[PDB]
Amino acid sequence: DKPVAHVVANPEAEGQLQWLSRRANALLANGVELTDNQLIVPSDGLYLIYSQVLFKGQGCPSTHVLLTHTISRFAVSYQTKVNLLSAIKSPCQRETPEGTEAKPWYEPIYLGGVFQLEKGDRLSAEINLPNYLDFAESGQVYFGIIAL
Repeated sequence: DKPVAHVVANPEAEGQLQWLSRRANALLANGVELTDNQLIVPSDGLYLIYSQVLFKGQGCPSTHVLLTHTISRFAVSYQTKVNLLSAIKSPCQRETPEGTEAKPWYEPIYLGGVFQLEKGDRLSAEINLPNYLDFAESGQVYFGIIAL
């Protein structure tokens, strides 16, 4: 029936965001393809597209870190890549004051919305700092689409 996918990050693929369809509560059906880490839609139509990432770090260093998460559309007809959904997070305000012990921080980001796509359009869900991802628990990093 509906083109659909819900793929999850490979917890073994450290330092990258490699999507898997091949897990206990993942899905990829009805014409959606996972090719070169992108979700490929099988037909023109409206799609709900969504993704979550979770970042974890230890303490706050001198360089101010900004975490980004973006879902982008490579429109096959126009050979162009456009951002559909995006967000930014700052885990730290100032450096961990020296002498004080660094505590782990956690930052989730969720993105989701409805978009008109064309057959063969390629969707990517990417982050700027993949090593910062946390895969320690299932359900924390995912990427999905639903044809409406």
